Amino acid sequence: TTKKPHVLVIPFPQSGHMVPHLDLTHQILLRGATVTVLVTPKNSSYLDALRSLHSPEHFKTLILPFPSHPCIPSGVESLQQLPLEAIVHMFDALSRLHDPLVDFLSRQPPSDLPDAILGSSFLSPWINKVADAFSIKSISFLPINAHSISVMWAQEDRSFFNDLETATTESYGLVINSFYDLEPEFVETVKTRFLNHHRIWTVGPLLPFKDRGGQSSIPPAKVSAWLDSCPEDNSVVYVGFGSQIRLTAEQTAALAAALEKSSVRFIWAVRDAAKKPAGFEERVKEKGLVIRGWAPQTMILEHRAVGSYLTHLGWGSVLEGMVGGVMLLAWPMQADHFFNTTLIVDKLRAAVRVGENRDSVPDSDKLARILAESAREDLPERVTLMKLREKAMEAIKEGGSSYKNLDELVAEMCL
Ligand SMILES: C[C@@H]1O[C@H](OP(=O)(O)OP(=O)(O)OC[C@H]2O[C@@H](n3ccc(=O)[nH]c3=O)[C@H](O)[C@@H]2O)[C@H](O)[C@H](O)[C@H]1O
Repeated sequence: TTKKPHVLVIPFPQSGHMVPHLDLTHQILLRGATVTVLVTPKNSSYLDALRSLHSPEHFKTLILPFPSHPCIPSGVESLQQLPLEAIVHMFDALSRLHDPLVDFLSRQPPSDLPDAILGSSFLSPWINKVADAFSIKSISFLPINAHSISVMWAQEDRSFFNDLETATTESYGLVINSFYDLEPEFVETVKTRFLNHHRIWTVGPLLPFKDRGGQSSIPPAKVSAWLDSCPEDNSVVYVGFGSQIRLTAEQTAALAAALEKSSVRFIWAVRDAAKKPAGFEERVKEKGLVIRGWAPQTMILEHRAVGSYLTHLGWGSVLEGMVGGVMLLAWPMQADHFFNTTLIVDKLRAAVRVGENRDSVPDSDKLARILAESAREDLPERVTLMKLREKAMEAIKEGGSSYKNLDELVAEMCL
């Protein structure tokens, strides 16, 4: 027969990581693999959708209690509810899942041991140590692209990413969610300088099965019949900074001001904070919608009359926006956002920058016009992205770099 692997998938508890890592899980599942996903109890919900699409004989779940940590609020097991800077304790806590794992693996029949660990590069320090102790390959996953990795791995003071970055190099291979064509210069730069076994797979855009992680807040059918009933096929601008960002009130008043002034129709996705409003306008400006909480981002970005997306330029959002066929309006604020701006905005001329810093407040008047003119397909920033979508969308069709790379990956997992 054509032997397929048993993969022990270990995502990182955070939307940017968890969401594509399951998309990557479903992709290797489809190549006839067998997966065991390891999550803490509050994170078992994100596997439901994935479970309804595979046999209990091909898809397995290991659940371990979240190791408690003094700096993390009780009952929180996912970083998206926390300040991105809190990630430093999330690393610490999760690293104590090392011992429960070894007991599970040691008491597992010699047969059923996984062929490979497809874990988060953020957990690679201890996942590698577990991987070595059973002679299992530790392939690393990252939601960011080869460009960001090169800038980041090469830092002198890394700082607290050091151990995970250098442990990622000591891995078997690396899987990242972009494509070769997008950044060939850097895929090679990572493959030779920063991968001691010189194996990297580009498998993106990882687009989703069947929704995504996890449940929106205004019901998506109320959303979809807001869209079908707005007039022109490319004239709604969706505003959302993903899951990790929440903006200060001064900027909200400025961002809301541009929207009132811009005369364009829009959806705005505001989020929550945890540690343990604009003023009046929700019904002053129809249309129109203000989804608080968590929103149907991909249903919105692929809807017909959504032509512009104002974002932090997170990498998942870059790929969601690109697939969606929508102009990117970039406002970097932290994390890989600037490296994304250097590549997409500066280098490839595929997004218009509309904000500068984590602290910026924009000219209410300037932002309103960039917002009005942003949806029209003429702009050389939109078409350069519509070209890239052409390259991305066919790099994931059969014979594409990413279709092949996933094949070659599932295979090499068995060796
Ligand atoms: C580069 C990565 O950026 C990250 O932040 P974030 O979660 O925004 O990542 P995205 O790439 O935007 O993707 C996150 C995913 O949340 C989705 N979403 C969000 C809000 C909502 O209301 N509805 C949704 O569907 C969105 O569609 C996306 O799936 C992290 O700093 C990470 O460390 C970094 O490497």
